[PDB]
Amino acid sequence: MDTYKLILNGKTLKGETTTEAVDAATAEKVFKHYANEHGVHGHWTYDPETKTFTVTE
Repeated sequence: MDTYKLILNGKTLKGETTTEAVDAATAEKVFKHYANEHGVHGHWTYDPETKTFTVTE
């Protein structure tokens, strides 16, 4: 297991959350929904060194 982080770099929301997941693609799915729930929609990147996804508006 590991901890993954999502940074939301949104037009109105700057935010973070984390999730524990078995792999990156599992965290990704969790995060894609999370971002939509929070109305942040845009460009996705993933950085394996800090196990961090960023979604940028």
